[PDB]
Amino acid sequence: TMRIAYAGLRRKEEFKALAEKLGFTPLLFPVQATEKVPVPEYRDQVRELAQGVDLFLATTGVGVRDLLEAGKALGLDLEGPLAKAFRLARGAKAARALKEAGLPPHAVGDGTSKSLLPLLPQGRGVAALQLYGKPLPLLENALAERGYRVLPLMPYRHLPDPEGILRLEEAVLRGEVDALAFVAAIQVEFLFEGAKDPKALREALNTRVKALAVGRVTADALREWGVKPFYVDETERLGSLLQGFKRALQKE
Repeated sequence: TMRIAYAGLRRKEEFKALAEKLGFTPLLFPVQATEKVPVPEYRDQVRELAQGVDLFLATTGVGVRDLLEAGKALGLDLEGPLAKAFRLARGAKAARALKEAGLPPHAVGDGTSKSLLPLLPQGRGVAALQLYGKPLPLLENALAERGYRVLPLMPYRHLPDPEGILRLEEAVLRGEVDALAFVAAIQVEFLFEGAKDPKALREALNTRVKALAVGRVTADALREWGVKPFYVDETERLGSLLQGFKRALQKE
C-alpha cells in the first residue's frame, strides 16, 4: 500500500517489477530530460583555465581526475595555475583527488555546497568551477557576490525536465506519495531547484514522505536541501534500496 515515486530515467520497468513483487505501488516521476550529453565547449574551457584563475572549486573526485588528465592531454600546464589559485573542495573525494595531484585544497566542505559559503574568500577575477553535469546556482551566486566571474568546467551536461519536476513536486505536496526514491544527486538538485515551493517540499520530505537515496552522494544532495534521508543504500541494486527501505520501516 506504500506509494513509492521513482525519480530515475533508467530502470523504470525493473522498479515497477520490484514494486509489484514487494507489494508497493510504483509511481514514475522523472526529473531529467537528458543524461550525460557531451559538452563541445569543454576543451575551450580547459584552455581558458590554463590562462590562470584566482579561485578553483572542485566538486567530485572523478571530475578533478578527468580535468587534470584533459589538461595534460591538451598539452596544457594546469598544475602551475592551479598551484597559484585558492582551491576549495566540496567534499572528501574531491579533496583527495586534488591532494593526489599535489594540489591539496586550502578549504574543504562537508560534501554540500552550502558548507563552502563561509570558506569563500572575497576576491576578484575568475573562479573556475569543476562541475558534474549541471550549474551550481547557490555557489555561482555566492561567487558573483564575492567578486568572481565563474568559468565552468563541464565535460557533459544533464538537463532538467521542468514540467516533470513540477509534477513530482505537486504529487508530493498533494499527499499522493509516501516515499521518494532518488538514484542520483542531480535528481535531488533538479527537483529542488525547479520546485515552486522548495521549503514546503523540504518539510514534506522530512515528515510525511520518506526520502530514499542511492549512495552517500545522493544523501549529501538531500542534506544540502535540508532533508534527512529516511534510508540510504550503498549498493547499485534497486532491490537493495527497496529491501533496505522495508527493514528501516520495521525498525521505526
